Amino acid sequence: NIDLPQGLVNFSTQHLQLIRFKAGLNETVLPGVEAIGLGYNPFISYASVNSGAVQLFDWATAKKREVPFKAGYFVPELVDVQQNDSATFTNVSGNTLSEYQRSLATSVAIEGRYNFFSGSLSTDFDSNSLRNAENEFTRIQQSINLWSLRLPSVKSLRELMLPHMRQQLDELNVNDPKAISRYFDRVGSHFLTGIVMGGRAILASSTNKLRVKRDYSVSVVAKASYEGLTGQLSAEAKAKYGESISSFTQYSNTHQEVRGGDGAKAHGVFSGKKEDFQAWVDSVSASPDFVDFVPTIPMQEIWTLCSSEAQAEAMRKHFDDVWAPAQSEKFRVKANFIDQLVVLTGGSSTIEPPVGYSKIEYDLNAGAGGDFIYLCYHEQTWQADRPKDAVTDIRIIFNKEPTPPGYTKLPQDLNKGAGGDDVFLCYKTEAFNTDTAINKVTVIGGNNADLNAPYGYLKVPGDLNRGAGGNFIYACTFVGK
Ligand SMILES: [Mg+2]
Repeated sequence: NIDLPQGLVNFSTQHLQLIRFKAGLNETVLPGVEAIGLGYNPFISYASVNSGAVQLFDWATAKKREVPFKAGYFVPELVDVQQNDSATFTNVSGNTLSEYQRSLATSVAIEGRYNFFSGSLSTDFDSNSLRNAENEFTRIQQSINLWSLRLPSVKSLRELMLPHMRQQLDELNVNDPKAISRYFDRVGSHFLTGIVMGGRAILASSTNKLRVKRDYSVSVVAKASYEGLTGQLSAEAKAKYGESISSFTQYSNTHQEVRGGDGAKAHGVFSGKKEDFQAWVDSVSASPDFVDFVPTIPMQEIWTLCSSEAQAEAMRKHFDDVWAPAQSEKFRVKANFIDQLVVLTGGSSTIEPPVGYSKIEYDLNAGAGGDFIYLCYHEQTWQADRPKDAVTDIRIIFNKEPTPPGYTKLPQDLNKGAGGDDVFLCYKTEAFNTDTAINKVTVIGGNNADLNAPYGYLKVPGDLNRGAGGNFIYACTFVGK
């Protein structure tokens, strides 16, 4: 029997009817033509029209041809239309946030080493989850495809442009870096060329990779959980994946999104009785929306519509050197790290350290008598200024060994008054480095000297009950990497 993650559906509608009205498109023009040729900022969202969006092309007056599979509807002759009446998955995952960002950015064919769909991070996932180095990330999208539209990058495209949009591009003052930035901000660095109309259901999840069942990959487990929530798991998938799904829900935070179809049936797609999902699916036909990309040609660079080589190269250069790095930097998010440790001592387990500090919940005199003692950490957020120093190493010293150079030494005795050796935690900090900064510290205890380290952690040598009895006790560290 299976625990499924609970949430509220976020239903999105795009503004397509209003975009069509603005373009003056006839109702015989296939749904989706209004989105082809839209100026696009590829940083903001995954396969969403930004409310900004300006059409470059005059599809109202362009020559049309009938859609063969949909009698009575028309598409510009230049636009290829492919029927695709199917349900497919567009799944992205990463073992780390940066790996998830790469995997998102490269889920479609867009050139440049940037955080391309990372504006989605602020709604797909939550702040604390994004910055927890214990977490991996999945985005499961089931697309309810009806058709796709493709605009091939043909030499005749400038001619199809709205005259005012063509003039605006041609008169861009490309000696002025601020004008080029503004043009990218207000019309786009790209334009849409390969879009899928229909519906989508999305489950975006942050999962504790150090605690979830590892029989299967998080992508597989996340997809099985999605299928659970929508009533689409077979009896065999339930038997095989049920335990994994339960673990997933115990160790994940999930976000539910629906687009396309009837908004009144959207809440309910994740109920999951199959009939509830299916009633939403069956509504997609009557209200398609832009939901996914044609992966091979999602969009073209806007300077391909420049008349001249000189203007195109000034715009490409500005993109790579100024505008895109500025955009991509708004989504550079690194995990919280530890920058300071204190020790707390007291007469019970409910003692609390001072305000910035959280207890590792293991009495460092466990089984040995004496005070309740807790190692406590301060979590620091990463900021591209400076940032600050990360704890990179912990070293336990005993009795009268000298503080190693230059470690800080916490002067409280991790054996007080349980007897035994005098035990002292030391640590060093260095300039923040992703390869080095300790994200998490824990403490383990056991009845034998050589304990199992928590998955992903390293044990710090030095028993924190050394010379007393009780348990063997070690600090352990985790570097997300
Ligand atoms: Mg102790």
